[PDB]
Amino acid sequence: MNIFEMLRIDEGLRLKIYKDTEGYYTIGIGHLLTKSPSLNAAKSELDKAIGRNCNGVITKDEAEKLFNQDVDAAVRGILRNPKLKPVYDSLDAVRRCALINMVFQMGETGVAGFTNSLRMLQQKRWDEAAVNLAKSRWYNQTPNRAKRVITTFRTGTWDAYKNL
Repeated sequence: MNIFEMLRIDEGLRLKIYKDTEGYYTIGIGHLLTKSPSLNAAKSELDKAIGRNCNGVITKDEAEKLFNQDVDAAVRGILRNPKLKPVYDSLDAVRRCALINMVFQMGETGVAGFTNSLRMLQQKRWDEAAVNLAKSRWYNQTPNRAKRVITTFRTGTWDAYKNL
């Protein structure tokens, strides 16, 4: 299993504009288009992103290209972030995937706000960090996905996804 397969399980694939769990306009593999309420603002961002008139719809290929960009940007974002980089560098390969997943869902800024949990991961206190991570709006709002990520940090294995 790898970061791409992981995220593909968590976000799904939709070729028509849709609303995400938070009500925002998204497309493809969890690609946020805008937090704006206008479907029109969404269709415009979409065409801007693809470089064609899409009329709210995209192909598989297009969805996958956006996905490649997004994963790349998530990684680069962690690497440039002074709060995130040290954590990432201290992690093994599987747990690295768990941090990337959080950044992709919630943005650099959002994850960087998990100060205490970040500290526990850095210290390799797996059980403690898992319990701390769960005390968040993130966990309460998307519990099944949060649990999968949390178990990934807890165990350092892909068990939570070997099901799926």
